[PDB]
Amino acid sequence: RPRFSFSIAAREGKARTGTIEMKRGVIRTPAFMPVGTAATVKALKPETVRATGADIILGNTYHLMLRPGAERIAKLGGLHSFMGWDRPILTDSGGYQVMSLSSLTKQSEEGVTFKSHLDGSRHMLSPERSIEIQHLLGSDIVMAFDESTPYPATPSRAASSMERSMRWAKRSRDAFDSRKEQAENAALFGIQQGSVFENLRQQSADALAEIGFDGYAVGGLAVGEGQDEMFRVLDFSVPMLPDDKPHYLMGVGKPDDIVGAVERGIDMFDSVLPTRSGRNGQAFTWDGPINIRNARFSEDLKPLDSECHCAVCQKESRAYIHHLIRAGQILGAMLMTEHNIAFYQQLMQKIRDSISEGRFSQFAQDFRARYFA
Amino acid sequence: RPRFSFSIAAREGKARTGTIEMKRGVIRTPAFMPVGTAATVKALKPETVRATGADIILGNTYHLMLRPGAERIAKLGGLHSFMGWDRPILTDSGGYQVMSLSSLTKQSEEGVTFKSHLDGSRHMLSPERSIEIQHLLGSDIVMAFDESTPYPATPSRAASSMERSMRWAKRSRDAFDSRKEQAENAALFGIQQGSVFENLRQQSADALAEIGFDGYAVGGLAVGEGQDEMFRVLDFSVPMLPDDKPHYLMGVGKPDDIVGAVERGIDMFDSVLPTRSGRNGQAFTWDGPINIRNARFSEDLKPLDSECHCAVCQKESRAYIHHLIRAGQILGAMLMTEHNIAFYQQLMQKIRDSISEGRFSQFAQDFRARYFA
Ligand SMILES: [Cl-]
Ligand SMILES: [Cl-]
Ligand SMILES: [Cl-]
Ligand SMILES: [Cl-]
Ligand SMILES: [Zn+2]
Ligand SMILES: [Zn+2]
Repeated sequence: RPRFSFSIAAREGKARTGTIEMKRGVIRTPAFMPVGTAATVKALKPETVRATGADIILGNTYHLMLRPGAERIAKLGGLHSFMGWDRPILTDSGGYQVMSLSSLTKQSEEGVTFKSHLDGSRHMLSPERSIEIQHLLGSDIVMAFDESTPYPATPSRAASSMERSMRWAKRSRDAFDSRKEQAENAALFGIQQGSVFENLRQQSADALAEIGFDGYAVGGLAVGEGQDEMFRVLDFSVPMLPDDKPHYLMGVGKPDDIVGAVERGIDMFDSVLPTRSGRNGQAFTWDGPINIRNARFSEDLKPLDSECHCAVCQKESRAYIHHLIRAGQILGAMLMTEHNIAFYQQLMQKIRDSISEGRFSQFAQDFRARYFA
Repeated sequence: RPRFSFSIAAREGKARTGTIEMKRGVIRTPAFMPVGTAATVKALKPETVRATGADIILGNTYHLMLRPGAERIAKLGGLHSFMGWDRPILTDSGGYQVMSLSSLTKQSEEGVTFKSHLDGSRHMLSPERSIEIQHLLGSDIVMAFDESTPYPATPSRAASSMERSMRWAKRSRDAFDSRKEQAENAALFGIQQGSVFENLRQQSADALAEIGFDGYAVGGLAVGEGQDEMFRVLDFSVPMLPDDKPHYLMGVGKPDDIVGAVERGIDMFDSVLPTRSGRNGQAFTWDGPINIRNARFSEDLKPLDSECHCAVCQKESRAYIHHLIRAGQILGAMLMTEHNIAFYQQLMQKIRDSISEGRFSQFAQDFRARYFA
């Protein structure tokens, strides 16, 4: 296989379906990428994650740089060998989780220094160090290091952070290219910033296209703005990105947000929602989410979802899973998580099939009517 | 298959190997029965437990009567259907965990009343109610309800509790026999008591044989007496039991205790040790137990054990499992538990094979030399 080849097989309005071919495997798009390094609640073997239909998983640079450490992972043969997943891995840059999880931070044009939320040890990230860490992990899709823009943001702060992010995108590009092994075997995605401002989104897209990336993420969304606003921003933002490269919506999200984002040209998604939901008792179904802890499920012998093809729905009852989750059993979290991740993959498959067949608009309508009935 | 048929295929000294045929399947003896209802740390699907080699699992009446409740389980089709295990299940009587886990207790000749350690709700167990609950669960091997003897015990208290236990054994026998569906489809085991006193052990064995049971447990051991004393008690106690029925050592235990107990005529074992050990970081190996949390394993790419045939040892490194357990990940507990349960099954298989081949004495010697090297 090639290092990277994105091919669009079919289109419907702004929606696209196709494939990304990489050395470690093919990724079907639109794609959902489950998190493979979720704190505390990692509950599935790699074979199980693959069985749900996932083509690629996401690794968190921030968590991995703290435990077990990036240099250690490299010594042990890289992240694929370490965790036992041989297909593509996308790594985030670490920047977002520094801002959201670390205890103290000092930000500058060079990068950020921070204290671990685990033991208060001191660490550093910069465009160069982030790219280096993602190299040590051996990830297949590397994210450029950017500076987060909180929500809401003033026009001035949105502009400043977008501008810094574009300077950092060039630094990321150069760091990636200067490492032969990484440049020849991995891909690099840039991240569009600009908050809710169309002019800043345009400047960011133009800067990123001038530098040139293998894919383009829409950053700065799913940070509390609400679906209406997120959709409004996607409406103008996605068409600014190169049409012939994948479009990645970071941190999204809920099933309806995914459907609407595909309607607006997005090809790739990640979110902790399905994995985190599991242990907390939330199961996704075609008739909307349910909370399995609710007493109404205590004697319900039906599967979590009536149509779901997953191994959990083939074998396990709502009543048993209700009991396991109530009783604080590890197995309850395992079953909920396997189902939720599988549900998301079945959603993506239905999206892909409907675009290929020219009936995605109808699917989106039918999906919403039932999911929110 | 028959309701119950124990057949001894080979012997070596006091050790025996054979099979128990029951309606739901065959159990190879000597057998280890993993707990299927362990509080909080249940971390394996039934298919995985079966894959380790387990022929039968143990269910805890005390836990199940509190959550989800015995009547509820019966309404949902019985414990096999509820939890998804279609092979034999042995249930304990509930009596031991009442004494060890419940907050307040009132004991009498009729039984025991107690408060749940979960919510202080009031509950009751008696020979009749225990047998009824085990019927509602639908277990295949039902344990008679007895009265626990703490360690150490005075001769008078050991005698009193043994005598009450024998009265309760007759009540258990009669309750079991009076329930047609249970009597025709399940088996009933009696429990020998008498603490460390040979004369009381003899009286207990005689009383149990007069009543007649499908199998005989040696109760009152593994309660803090130490291996030397446990072995001394087994030396005289096991030969008092009917030779042609299975001998079950409740709550044992460590690998060397299991080997020594087989040398003394024991056919069946249960212990939470392998399952509890997992999340706490203890892995059993042929070279003795290790604690995977130890820093020495952080870069160790070898499997937990060099010869273990389990799926964990085929795929996973010590370094990864070390990381998962340190990081508090559910998957770490899953992997440790699968390996430990599989290790125990491989131990039992080696014991069975060695008895069949007349080389169990040699196996026991070789096992100990390596395990304690
Ligand atoms: Cl602001
Ligand atoms: Cl419950
Ligand atoms: Cl006493
Ligand atoms: Cl670690
Ligand atoms: Zn499902
Ligand atoms: Zn193993």
